[PDB]
Amino acid sequence: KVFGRCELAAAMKRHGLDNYRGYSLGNWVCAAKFESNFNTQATNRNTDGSTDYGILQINSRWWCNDGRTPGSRNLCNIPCSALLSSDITASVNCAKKIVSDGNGMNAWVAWRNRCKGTDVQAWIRGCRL
Ligand SMILES: [Cl-]
Ligand SMILES: [Cl-]
Ligand code: NA
Ligand code: NA
Repeated sequence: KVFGRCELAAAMKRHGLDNYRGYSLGNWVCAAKFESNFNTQATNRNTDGSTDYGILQINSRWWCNDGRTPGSRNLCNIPCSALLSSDITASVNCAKKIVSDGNGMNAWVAWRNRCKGTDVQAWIRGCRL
């Protein structure tokens, strides 16, 4: 599913991401835009052989099991395919674990390079939330 901007913002609010660990909703919407273009099906392979999955591009080395990333961990205890669903619950629950692991949203490269230090509230402007 390709979400609209305000549709995704509302879904992320419903799932508890607004101000989760101090990150306002616009940060999460901005990260999703640049990680996946709001597409739950997005996948991208990395040089080390791991793969990123879903709307927030969660990496199989650490967070999910895709059956082809040797020695990796499954810290969210889920198959990576679960992160491609039109229902964002599994992606959100896993992201909550990631953002709590000490490095905050700096774990998402696109957030650090394209959202951090910008007016992220613009990503939710105009939306009924
Ligand atoms: Cl959803
Ligand atoms: Cl933080
Ligand atoms: Na915001
Ligand atoms: Na893994």
